[PDB]
Amino acid sequence: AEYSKVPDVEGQDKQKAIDNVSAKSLEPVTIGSGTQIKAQSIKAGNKVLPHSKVLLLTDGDLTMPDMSGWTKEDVIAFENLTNIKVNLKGSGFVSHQSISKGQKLTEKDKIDVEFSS
Amino acid sequence: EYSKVPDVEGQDKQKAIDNVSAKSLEPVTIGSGTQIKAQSIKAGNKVLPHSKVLLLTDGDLTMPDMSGWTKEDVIAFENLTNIKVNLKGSGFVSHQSISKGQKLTEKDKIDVEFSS
Repeated sequence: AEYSKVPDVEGQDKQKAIDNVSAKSLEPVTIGSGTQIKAQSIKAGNKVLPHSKVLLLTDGDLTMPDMSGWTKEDVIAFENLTNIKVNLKGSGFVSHQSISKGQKLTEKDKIDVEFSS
Repeated sequence: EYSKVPDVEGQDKQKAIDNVSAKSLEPVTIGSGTQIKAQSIKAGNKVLPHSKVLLLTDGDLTMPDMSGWTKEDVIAFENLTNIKVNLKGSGFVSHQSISKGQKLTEKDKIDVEFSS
């Protein structure tokens, strides 16, 4: 397998989903303070580059991840997964986010991220 | 109702266009060549019907018409061409700093702005 095939982890408890994504040589990133996975950012069965991120939305409250070092593709994945609009400033890797990691998000929220080399 | 992206890398440009359209997807070609060099989505992946598959041709890189594109489409263009795009706003593309058809080189930079 040159590409990693993304596993189906929707409906799994949070830690099981983390373990299952990591076992496919992918990087799981969880979003929210819940205990089960509600949605994943890449469709199960699709193939992606190894060690790329798979965003996992938990049930319960949506909370802000640490986007440090993310790519534009990672951030837009967050936008599409959560329906929270993000402004991307510049190019490169995320060097700043307007909402600190851990904060509960209300969908009335908006996010500004800055990229740098 | 997902569609499976076909493998059109290396195909004749028109054949690739026809093959992507036959999967209910929107092919968008980038460049003025006659053979496909790269596609923006991995062949075999399931995507929403009528979503765009960007197709880089050989020959010269040239600017597509991005009007109405989503941010995801524009980021796909940046990754496919290695031309940095600055994305201003959210929604659908309403302006691009380089007119459609113009030859591009990787020392070009593109500003794109969005609206609802």
